Amino acid sequence: TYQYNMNFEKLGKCIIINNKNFDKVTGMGVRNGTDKDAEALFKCFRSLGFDVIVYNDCSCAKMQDLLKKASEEDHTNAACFACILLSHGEENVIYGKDGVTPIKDLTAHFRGDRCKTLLEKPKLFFIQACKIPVEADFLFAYSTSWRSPGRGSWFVQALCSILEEHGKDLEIMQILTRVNDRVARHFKQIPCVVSMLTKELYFSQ
Amino acid sequence: TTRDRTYQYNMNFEKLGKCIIINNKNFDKVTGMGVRNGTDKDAEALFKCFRSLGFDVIVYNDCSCAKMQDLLKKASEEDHTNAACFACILLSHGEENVIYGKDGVTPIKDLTAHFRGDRCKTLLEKPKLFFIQACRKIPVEADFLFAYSTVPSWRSPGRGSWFVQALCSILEEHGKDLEIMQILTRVNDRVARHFKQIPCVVSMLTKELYFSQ
Ligand SMILES: CC(=O)c1ccccc1Sc1ccccc1C(=O)O
Repeated sequence: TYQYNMNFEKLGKCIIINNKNFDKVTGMGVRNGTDKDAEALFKCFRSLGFDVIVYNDCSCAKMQDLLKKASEEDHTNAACFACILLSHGEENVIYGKDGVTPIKDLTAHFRGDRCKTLLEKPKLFFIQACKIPVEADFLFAYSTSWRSPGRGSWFVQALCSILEEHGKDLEIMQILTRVNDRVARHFKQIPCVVSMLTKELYFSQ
Repeated sequence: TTRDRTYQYNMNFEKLGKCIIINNKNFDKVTGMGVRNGTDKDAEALFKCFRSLGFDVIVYNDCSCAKMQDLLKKASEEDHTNAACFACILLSHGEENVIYGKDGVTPIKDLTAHFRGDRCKTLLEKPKLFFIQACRKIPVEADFLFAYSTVPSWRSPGRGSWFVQALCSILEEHGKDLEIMQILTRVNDRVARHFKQIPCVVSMLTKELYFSQ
């Protein structure tokens, strides 16, 4: 009644887009450490129960396509959908290998009006960057926005540690709030959660 | 499943805190903005909801941009040492990133910046709540929460706002026993299935926020 329904066959798909290397025309540096971030995210979100797939050094057209196809799959037997973006990024925009893609554009494939099979289900985007309305049920968690080369992103280690420890007994906003705290206190900038959720989200039934 | 309750915000203070309501109904003609019929009724419900919670509520009306900037700056300079939190509620016309005074637009970011950690030493580690109905070493930005009436928004000349009616209902039933994100989530659901619009919460809180004990 007050939780998103989790009585589904699978938890859902998790697309991790991992961008380490960038083109000539972009002029942005190798993000040393994401292979430690993405690998940790893979275990976290896998241990949660997501069908995780990692995609490396994506173009904008590829990210767009990758997400468009994802949105076009059938999610009837899924509880939710997760996308994780590791890249560079200016305000309101993310980076492929071959330029810039707006984050609005990636998410738009999943709005209530374009992906009937995810309607009334959580759509979760995690971004770290160096009768029903169409915007309901999205959540964004940004990190801002700094990456360590040997340990990873302050944000990723906290999110992963907390998820391994409390992924099954804490609501999504609790988990994220404790991530906000650990990033501010232990490692100076803070993450940001944007929530259009309409129920509590637990990763268990 | 369900939960009960050093992960919470400290509530052991004399006062819960200030709650500043800005009720902009009437705009200079040169702005081309129209009277916001219904907003008096919103500001009333809000004043009662927040007083009932424990807030020292103050209501300002038909404010200019300089007035809005000044009363916020001065509030940021008061001594909040004995308050658990702070709240501001903006009712006005709005556009992307901006809010309307009676005479113009002013960036929402400039209004909230007065309360950053480096500029308001006495609300440090304390939640700073901003509720915006705009019909279209510590990180300095920590412990802010923004609850906007819509994503980057209607109202009823006779019934009031959607958001406010919902927010205020949920605050009376559950304001003293639900966590702030639990409350705001339920408001989201009600503005969604009670009536073509969805509110939007931006949280940088570092703890859970309960308005009690
Ligand atoms: C970017 C953002 O989320 C934001 C939305 C509205 C108003 C100001 C902002 S910026 C911000 C965010 C958190 C804490 C303090 C501030 C500030 O510096 O006033």
